[PDB]
Amino acid sequence: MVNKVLVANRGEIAVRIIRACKELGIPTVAIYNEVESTARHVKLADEAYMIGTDPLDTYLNKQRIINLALEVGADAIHPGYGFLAENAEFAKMCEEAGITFIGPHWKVIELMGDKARSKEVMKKAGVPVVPGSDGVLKSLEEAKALAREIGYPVLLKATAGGGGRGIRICRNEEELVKNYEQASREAEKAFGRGDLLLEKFIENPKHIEYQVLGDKHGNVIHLGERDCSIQRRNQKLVEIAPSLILTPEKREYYGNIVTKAAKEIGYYNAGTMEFIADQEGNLYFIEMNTRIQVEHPVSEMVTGIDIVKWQIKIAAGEPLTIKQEDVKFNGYAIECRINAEDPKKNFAPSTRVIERYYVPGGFGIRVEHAAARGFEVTPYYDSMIAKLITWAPTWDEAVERMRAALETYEITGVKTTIPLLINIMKEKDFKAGKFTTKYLEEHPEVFEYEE
Amino acid sequence: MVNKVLVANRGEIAVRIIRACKELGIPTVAIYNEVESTARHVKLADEAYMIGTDPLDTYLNKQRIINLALEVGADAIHPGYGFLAENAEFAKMCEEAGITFIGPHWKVIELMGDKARSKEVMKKAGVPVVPGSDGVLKSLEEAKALAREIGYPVLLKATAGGGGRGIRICRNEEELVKNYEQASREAEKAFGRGDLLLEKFIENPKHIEYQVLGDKHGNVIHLGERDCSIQRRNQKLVEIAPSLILTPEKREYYGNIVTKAAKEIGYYNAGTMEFIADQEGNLYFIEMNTRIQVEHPVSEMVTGIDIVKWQIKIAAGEPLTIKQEDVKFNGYAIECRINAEDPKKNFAPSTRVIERYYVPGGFGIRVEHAAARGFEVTPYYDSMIAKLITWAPTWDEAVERMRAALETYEITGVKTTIPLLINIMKEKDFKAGKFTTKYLEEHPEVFEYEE
Repeated sequence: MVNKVLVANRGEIAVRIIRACKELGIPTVAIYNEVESTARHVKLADEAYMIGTDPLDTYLNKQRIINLALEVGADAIHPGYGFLAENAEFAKMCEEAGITFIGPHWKVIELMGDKARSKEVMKKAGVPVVPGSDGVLKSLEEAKALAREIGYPVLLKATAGGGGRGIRICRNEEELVKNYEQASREAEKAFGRGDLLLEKFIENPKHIEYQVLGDKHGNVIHLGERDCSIQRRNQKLVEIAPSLILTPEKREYYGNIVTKAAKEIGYYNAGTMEFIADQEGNLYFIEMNTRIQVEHPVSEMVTGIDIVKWQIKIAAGEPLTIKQEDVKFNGYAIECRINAEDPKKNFAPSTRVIERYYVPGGFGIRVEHAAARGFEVTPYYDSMIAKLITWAPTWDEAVERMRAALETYEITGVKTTIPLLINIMKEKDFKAGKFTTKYLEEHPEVFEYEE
Repeated sequence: MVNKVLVANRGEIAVRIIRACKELGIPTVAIYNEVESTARHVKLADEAYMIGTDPLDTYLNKQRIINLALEVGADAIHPGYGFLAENAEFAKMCEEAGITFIGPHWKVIELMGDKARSKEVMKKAGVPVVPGSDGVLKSLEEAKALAREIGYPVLLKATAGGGGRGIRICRNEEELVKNYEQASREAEKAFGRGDLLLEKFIENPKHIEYQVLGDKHGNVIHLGERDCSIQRRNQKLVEIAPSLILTPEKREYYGNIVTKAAKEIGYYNAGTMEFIADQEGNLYFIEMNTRIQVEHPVSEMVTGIDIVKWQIKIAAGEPLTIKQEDVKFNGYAIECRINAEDPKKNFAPSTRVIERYYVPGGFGIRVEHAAARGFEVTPYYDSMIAKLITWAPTWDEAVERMRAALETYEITGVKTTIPLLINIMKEKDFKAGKFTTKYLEEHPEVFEYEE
């Protein structure tokens, strides 16, 4: 039941959610801290309340938020991403209070919140995971036999005792033997067990993730994958959809594995299953975000499906009227994160105020933001200013569209990632579609720019 | 031959053209008057020159512009719309100077510039026009016979002598007889001929227009129609694509008539054939704009074809690699003109400066603009601030998307058409898809708003 939606978030995502609601004709309620009394979502909402005793408490106080919703007759809550989005407890409290939490079941959020345990659940559901030892290694002979079937290179690491805890890469059996002896040697001197584990080494991995969407009636579909390999400090900077490594047959092969596993755990509403891909295009499950994804727009661009609006319809009890066969993938979409940070000083945040601000627009261009002149980047929340997304029929056209949009995006008063992004779009390998999670490290040249 | 493009325009269209060029990797050259030294296109162009002795002379001085292009090695000129866009002379001068005019042949621009004569050319090409008398009426008997075959109501009007020149509506033969006698009576008293003409009366007409696009190799296709009935002072305010009155079969029927006629006159590059439609959906040709259309974006949204980029590729001599059968129409797109004007005081322009300015964005939202804080509306050019376009699978969803976007579009410092637009989106008939060129006159209620 959804008649009034309280957005338990802020920034660009709060705006995204509010727009979906306005389109559905659903009144909205915004919350905020005094430090953002002039924020965009506050102005766009039908109702808006300043709550909290500190910037973070505003969005993390479970009971106050539930009480407010109840106070103003808001029978549904959209957590967006981050904050209380994947808080199984909050989701449970909402249910008990009669409020519709716009997301998966709290039990599912709980299950998936346990990364090691969820990996076991997914594995048993038929989802591929990185192969390795079934617990501690029994001996060197077992390690040598295990390595042969999973294939080199492999990783050896001690998980107990006072011996060295650094991971050891073994590229052939000789290295394995030497690393195993050195490791057990260090454990003995510390009078204990090393509890050595072995795992397949997925080198120069790509971050490939699948978008999941299901209604509360058993229909669960996937909206293809996204390649979010280009990060820094594990912080995403550029994302694309679909990926360039999966063929249509493999896209569906992993896609069906994804939806089969999702159905098995009773998952509904929006979700993302994150994998790591090797040079050959093989995927291995890592974890699942049980919430809307920051980079969801690229998938929307190539499938033409409004994910956030569907989140609300599904939470309302509506049936997902899209069959897997109806999910098509047209062209490519790229998303660049426009953050107030200095990539040269290792992305330190520019907590200042935006002066000049011009947003690019045109054919194939989409902008997700809450900024304008006066926009301020406080030290309390993320440094995101906007999310620029471009769509085109082919990879190279999408790259050129993005660069052209970035080159016309004026922002002053703060340093941003725009110069960096522009260089990436011009970089030889990225243009050729060649990149892994270590792309930036491998291209220090993209950080060289007038400034 | 196109290696460097000089944009002989300004405002939002100059930005649109520059973006297309940047995407193609073509350097650009901008021109401007001192009064707009901080305009957007000036900043976005690779080269920019302040020229002219007055605001209009900047864009209308044919020889100075040709000379500059030659001076900086610009072998192509894009006129955008308005100004020198449909100046057959300028187009001719460009050719003679060895510059590629991005538009149809100058002879074609000349031909079509003669509205009465072009209507005769199109008629002979098989294009339907409003039926009427073949010159002056010979007698009352001929008028009565002519009216029966073209169908009532009809229009009678004197075109010579010192008699009354007002048009006379005749809804049946009796009215025709009485109007004919009164008209000839007035002519006799003035000692001369009335040169009475009769024409079919297309009452409560819709403005339906077809988008044309052809290469210099004989392939000419149409990109469907647009309904631009919602105007004021004949000034467009809201445009949609495709229209709601034509069925797919009629869409193609008129479409093929359009492309057949276009090919017959040797038309290439972008063009628009404007018609008026009656209550039954029958079209009658009025005139043709031999240039890019202001409202071209809605057609781009529903066909997925980049018209401006194609203008450049075609001018370069490239073949239009799109067959008519490949032209599909998906969903609906609406475009609202955000102008600095007061609709309550009969759209008087607000020649001031924009203070707060927030551009909406999201799924299905496109913005064409050159504005930002500081943007100024001088009294020399149009009052357009931006063009907001929304796309959705169905008519009602597109309407709601537009209203939601408009409600989130903040602009202060000047009065705009936003409040007016919002009311139209909420209006019962517009929502139902019922509207003609006299929509505003028939709905004074949309002008009632807080202010």
